[PDB]
Order: sequence, then structure tokens, then C-alpha cells
Amino acid sequence: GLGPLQIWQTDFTLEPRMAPRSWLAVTVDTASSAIVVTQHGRVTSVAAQHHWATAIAVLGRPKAIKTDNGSCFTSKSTREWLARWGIAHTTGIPGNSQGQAMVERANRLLKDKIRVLAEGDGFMKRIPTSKQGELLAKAMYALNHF
Amino acid sequence: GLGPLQIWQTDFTLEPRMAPRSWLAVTVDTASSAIVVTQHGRVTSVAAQHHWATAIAVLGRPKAIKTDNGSCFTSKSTREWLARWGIAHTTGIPGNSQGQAMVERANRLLKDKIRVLAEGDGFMKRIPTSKQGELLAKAMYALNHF
Ligand SMILES: CC(=O)Nc1cc(S(=O)(=O)O)cc2cc(S(=O)(=O)O)cc(O)c12
Ligand SMILES: CC(=O)Nc1cc(S(=O)(=O)O)cc2cc(S(=O)(=O)O)cc(O)c12
Ligand SMILES: [Mn+2]
Ligand SMILES: [Mn+2]
Repeated sequence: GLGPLQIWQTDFTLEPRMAPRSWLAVTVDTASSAIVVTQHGRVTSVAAQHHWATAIAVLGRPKAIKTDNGSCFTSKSTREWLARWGIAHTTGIPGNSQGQAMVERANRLLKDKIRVLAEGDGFMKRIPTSKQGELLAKAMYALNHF
Repeated sequence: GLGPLQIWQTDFTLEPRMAPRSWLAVTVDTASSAIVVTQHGRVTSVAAQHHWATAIAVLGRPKAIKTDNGSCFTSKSTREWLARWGIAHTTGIPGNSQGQAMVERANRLLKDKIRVLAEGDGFMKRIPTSKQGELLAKAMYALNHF
């Protein structure tokens, strides 16, 4: 059968409404356009690995993951975690090309959706910590399943 | 098109290897046989709701969820959370029938898989807390994607 390769794009984006764990790791599966998001307190190699561990459970094992050159992505620790799994790690193409547009678009939509849902629940600033998990899951659902 | 109805079965099972959060919530989608599992410190109405919030993000919104008559499932809080989402909540059929066999089978396979992976990593008893999340995600992946 002919179809798209299982290649992911992953990035981190800061969302203060979700503080203290305001670092959102976002993965777009370019083959299905599915979006997986998890929240973290810091942008470390270990946060990137925990995110992908969750994404693999949800989406399955990809052939390759495209990131920018953030240190959590280029560290020895992360290089070794990806090798343990047999996942190729790659980056942006030259030729005046940018990092990864699909995942940057997803960052924006995600942040828009979080704001819309939070304000509907009456949270004009930071979402109360005990409400964050379900609101994030509701944002992911809306971005994925119609 | 003709296919199966989107009906889930959900249950809790105790797994001391995953302590202090040793309560595993397990949902089987009867339509795809997909399995979603999350871990919790206690079996409360709020734990059940956080699990389903995650399952909805992963699997989409089901038409109905079958549980046994555990109190976390039959409380007012949980009845109201399911109504907010528009999800029917149902239970086992009479006629000498048991609770929900598919989800009970999944409970067993999950616990077998956790044990196999833990012992391979050298953990004969409780899995160190910082290792639990990725090991659980690896168990879910193996039970789902081949
Ligand atoms: C590997 C990878 O990331 N590939 C890709 C990245 C991006 S981008 O928008 O993120 O730049 C867009 C892509 C578009 C297509 S196509 O079906 O429209 O032809 C195919 C790709 O393979 C793409
Ligand atoms: C709603 C629901 O749970 N339905 C079901 C529960 C169980 S059980 O094993 O869990 O008892 C088995 C089922 C088997 C089938 S079939 O395709 O083989 O005919 C269909 C169902 O709909 C089933
Ligand atoms: Mn980045
Ligand atoms: Mn039970």
C-alpha cells in the first residue's frame, strides 16, 4: 500500500496559563496530522523523553522524529534514548527552509484552544492547577477528533 | 458503513509494583480493542474522571462506557461528569453474565507485561518511582501496537 511515512515533528512551547508546569511538549504526526501534548515544569532531555514515551503509547513507534536544535533534543542522553528505541532523529532541511512549520502551527492552535476553553470556564489568567490536566486533554481531543 | 459501536469498558486494578500510585485505571475500546491505562494513588470519582479525560483525548468520545458498580463509577460526581460529556453509562447484563470480561482480560495481560518489563530492567519488586511512567507507557504500547 502507498501512504505517508511515519515521521513526527516535536517542539516545546511556553504557556504561562498552565504554570507551574507551563512547558508544553507538542508532537505532530505528519502522516495522520494527529497531535499529542504533555506538560512539563522544565525543558530538559528527560522531559522530551517522557513526552515521546507517552506519544509512542498513543501513536505507536515512528520511523523518525524531526526537531530543532534545542539542547534537550541534541544531548547525549536524548541521542541514546532514541537509539534505544531505534528511532532516527533528524532536523530541518536547508534551502531557506525553516524549522518545522506543521508543529509551529499546532503550537498556535493549541494555545488558542487552551485560551478559549479556559475563558469559557471563567479562568481569565492562570488555570487552577487541579483543573489543568482535564483542560489540556480537552484541548487535545478538540484538535484531533471531530 | 457497518462497524462496531464505540463502547468502552473501564475498571480499576491494584498493582503494588507501581506504588505509591498503584491503582491502574484500564479502559478497553471494544470497537478497536485499544487499551488505555493511567495510574492513580486512590480509587476515587475524581481519579475515574481524570482517566476518562485522558482516554477521550486518545481514543475520542465514546457513545457509552460499561463499568461495574464500584462507587467511583456510581457516585453523583461521576454521573454528572459523564452527563456533561453526553456519554451514556451502563453496566453488565444479567443472565448469569459477569461484569466485563474484555477489561478483566486486559487487567491480567497488563499486569503480566509490567512484570516482564520490570524484571528485564532488573526490578524484582517495586519499580522505582521515576521509572514508572515510561515503563507503563511501554506496556501500553506493547499491548496495542505491533
Ligand atoms: C517530513 C516532513 O516534515 N514533511 C513535511 C513537512 C511539512 S512542514 O509544513 O512542516 O514544513 C509539510 C509537508 C507537506 C507534505 S505534502 O503532502 O503536502 O506534499 C509532505 C511532507 O512530507 C511535509
Ligand atoms: C458492549 C460489549 O461489551 N460487548 C461485548 C462484550 C464482550 S465481553 O467479553 O467483555 O463480555 C464481548 C463481546 C463480543 C462481541 S463479538 O464481536 O464477538 O460478537 C461483541 C460485543 O459487543 C461484545
Ligand atoms: Mn523549539
Ligand atoms: Mn472493579
